[PDB]
Amino acid sequence: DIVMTQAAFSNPVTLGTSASISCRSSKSLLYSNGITYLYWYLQKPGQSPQLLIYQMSNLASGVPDRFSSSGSGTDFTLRISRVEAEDVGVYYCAQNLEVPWTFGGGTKLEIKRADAAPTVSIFPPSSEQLTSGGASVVCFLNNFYPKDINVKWKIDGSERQNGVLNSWTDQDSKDSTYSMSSTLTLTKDEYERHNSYTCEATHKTSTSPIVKSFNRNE
Ligand SMILES: CO[C@@H]1O[C@H](CO)[C@@H](O[C@@H]2O[C@H](CO)[C@H](O)[C@H](O)[C@H]2O)[C@H](O[C@@H]2O[C@@H](C)[C@@H](O)[C@@H](O)[C@@H]2O)[C@H]1NC(C)=O
Repeated sequence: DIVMTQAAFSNPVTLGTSASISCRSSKSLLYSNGITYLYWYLQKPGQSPQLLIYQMSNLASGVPDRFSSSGSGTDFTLRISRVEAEDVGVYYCAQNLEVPWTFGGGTKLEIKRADAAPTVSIFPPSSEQLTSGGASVVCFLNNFYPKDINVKWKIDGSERQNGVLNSWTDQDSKDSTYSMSSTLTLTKDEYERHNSYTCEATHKTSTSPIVKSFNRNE
């Protein structure tokens, strides 16, 4: 079978400038009839893949001329002109010169927007979770860029790393920001043995961490 190779990540692209997604095939995709059997699909965050370009030079319905594909029989690039925030997602190349259809690994397009610092919220366990015996503490960091960010938990002044897990959203379709939750998972019993709960978010927008704290007994 034919192998389609593409890089997982792109250089972050500025709104209004040009993005390029590369793809290469293990065999030429140019058939003796003059058609190159290359396709481009876009998978947007939370959605199924959808066709952008078919057989190199055809624009799928409702796709603007901003998208264009060119290349040889083996080396291809998708060009996206005047990229908009809603262009974010994973771009897949594909071939059906031969059976079976095969797909590249996908390349994520990232929007390079101006840095933005996170808005930080801390959430003590609710009475409902406590009734269940659980005491997850959540620190939410909302609408920041770029994606890389560090959260530190302090419990009564001592750093806590065990039981802490971080998870991000995808880049937002409109404001091109990320959000992430840091969750400290504790039992009610563990939770009720300390008073002060702090999360500290370190991001490149500042040298000072943004710090949120609460006291369990308030
Ligand atoms: C080995 O030949 C290729 O086989 C693939 C998979 O069967 C064909 O793709 C399917 O074609 C049928 C129609 O024959 C339907 O369109 C399916 O949805 C396709 O998955 C290749 O056929 C080419 O590509 C299709 C999208 C059509 O445009 C078709 O006319 C083309 O020939 C077929 N490719 C070649 C080089 O023969």
